Amino acid sequence: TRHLKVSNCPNNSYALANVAAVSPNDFPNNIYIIIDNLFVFTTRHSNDIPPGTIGFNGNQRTWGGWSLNQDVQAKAFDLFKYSGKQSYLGSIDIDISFRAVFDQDELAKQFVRCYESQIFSPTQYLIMEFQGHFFDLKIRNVQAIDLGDIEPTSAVATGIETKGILTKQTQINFFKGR
Ligand SMILES: *[C@H]1CC(=O)N(CC)C1=O
Ligand SMILES: *[C@H]1CC(=O)N(CC)C1=O
Repeated sequence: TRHLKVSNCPNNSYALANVAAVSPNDFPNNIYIIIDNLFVFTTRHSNDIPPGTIGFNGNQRTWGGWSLNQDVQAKAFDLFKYSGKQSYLGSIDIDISFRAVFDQDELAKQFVRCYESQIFSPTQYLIMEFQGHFFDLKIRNVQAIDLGDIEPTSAVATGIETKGILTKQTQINFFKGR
């Protein structure tokens, strides 16, 4: 369990990849970590981030309710341990809007391309680039499933407690924001 200070990470290599920028000596690269017992992100090493700090873009900070320099608690995250079999995303509904032509199929491809294997949960706020434009994505709801079942046993979830891994078979539903 690490204690890290939140810093802004606007560089597009990170800001568009929806990752938690960490120092190589705080966490290994590309693993799941959970912040403040609620927010799960995939890690990404950065040599330009002070050991003891963790970088997030504006949307991720808004989601966690973290202000700059705010101390935060981070721990390696084990999805199985957390939710057992109901660990994969069967579907995910996203509220999408232009950052401060609507193609559902293309937006979905880009989403899987950029975030496959990442964990998502309702309420999660992230930034995604699509054909030269930046968009704010808010995960509205999720449908967690056990890949072993021919159909979901659980209902569509709206709470941040339900977390699931994005796969190439996850149905992605976008909603032209407001
Ligand atoms: C966050 C992580 C990183 O290395 N950068 C570039 C300076 C960020 O924006
Ligand atoms: C966002 C979109 C994408 O494909 N990447 C890298 C694989 C991003 O960072």
